Amino acid sequence: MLALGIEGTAHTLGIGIVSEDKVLANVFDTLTTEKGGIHPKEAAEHHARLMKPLLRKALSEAGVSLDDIDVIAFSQGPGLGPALRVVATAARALAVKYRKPIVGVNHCIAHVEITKMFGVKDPVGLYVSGGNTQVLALEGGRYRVFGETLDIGIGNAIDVFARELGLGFPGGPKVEKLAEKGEKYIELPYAVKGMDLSFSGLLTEAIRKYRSGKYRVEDLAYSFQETAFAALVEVTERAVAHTEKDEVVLVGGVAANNRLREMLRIMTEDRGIKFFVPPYDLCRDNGAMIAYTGLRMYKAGISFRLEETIVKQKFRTDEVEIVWH
Ligand SMILES: Nc1ncnc2c1ncn2[C@@H]1O[C@H](COP(=O)(O)OP(=O)(O)NP(=O)(O)O)[C@@H](O)[C@H]1O
Ligand SMILES: [Mg+2]
Repeated sequence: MLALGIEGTAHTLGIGIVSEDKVLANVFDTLTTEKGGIHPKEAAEHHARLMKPLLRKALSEAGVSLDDIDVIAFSQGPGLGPALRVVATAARALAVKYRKPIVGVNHCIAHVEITKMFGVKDPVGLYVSGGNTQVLALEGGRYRVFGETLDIGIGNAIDVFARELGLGFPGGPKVEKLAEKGEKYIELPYAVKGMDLSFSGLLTEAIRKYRSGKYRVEDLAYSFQETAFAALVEVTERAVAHTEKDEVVLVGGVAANNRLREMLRIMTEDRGIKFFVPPYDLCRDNGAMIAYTGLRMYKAGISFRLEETIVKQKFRTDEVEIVWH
């Protein structure tokens, strides 16, 4: 079977075409934000403009027509209202025109679910991006969020720090490079708050220390990563300990980070459990993960009525019953 998926919760418009076993197409266009920040209205304009060209490119690279597609899937939420609405409108339009069933997909769930195409069965997921940071795992028939950010996503925290230092968007790779050159740990506030993550205190302290001129920038970048990532690993490990699951996945745009990967490898190896990171075009915001999750939902008998396709800006991860597992 084939599914077409449209992702557009934030600045990236992604269209994917997948089967149960493989990705046939995975195409991208991201709104250029040279000075970072969140731009919901510009993202919406971008998605609407790029919808037709990207759909054409996805169909060409997959080598199929829209008549070959079994189900249309879209990122229903959570995310930016104007951007979500463009995506949902486009998906509904395709569904009506080609008389296809439609499914709304939770963006956070999709990030974890895509790993199951690669043989992952039942993982603790660490989902880390610009605006999102969640540790999630299947419990009681739903994805339970064990810990999440109370303020800003780790990606955004790094992006703000980068901007302060004169490193333009995206900040992540640039801060990662600086961190590799660090040779001294500088004490910074720990980012675990109860079960959850909190990065605002860490970020503001790092900026204050930067403005003091007392430290090497590379040492601050190194310390920022060591502190923030150690927190991520702790929350992930706690979830593993409780759930007794034997695999961890790292997903989201921040999954590109080699240091974070290394820290998770160490933790999983010490526990004697598996660790997996999908190819990066399936880690960052993409349409293929939407297509795959949507297909699994459809095969489980899920098919949305029109009023069920209304966007959910604050879509909670635990709302969806995972009946396809
Ligand atoms: N090597 C890296 N280390 C740390 N952060 C990174 C790295 N590469 C990318 N990032 C961050 O990942 C984020 C981009 O992720 P991407 O999924 O492309 O968009 P997004 O809007 O953050 N996704 P979402 O929040 O899930 O809608 C940015 O904050 C980047 O700085
Ligand atoms: Mg992402």
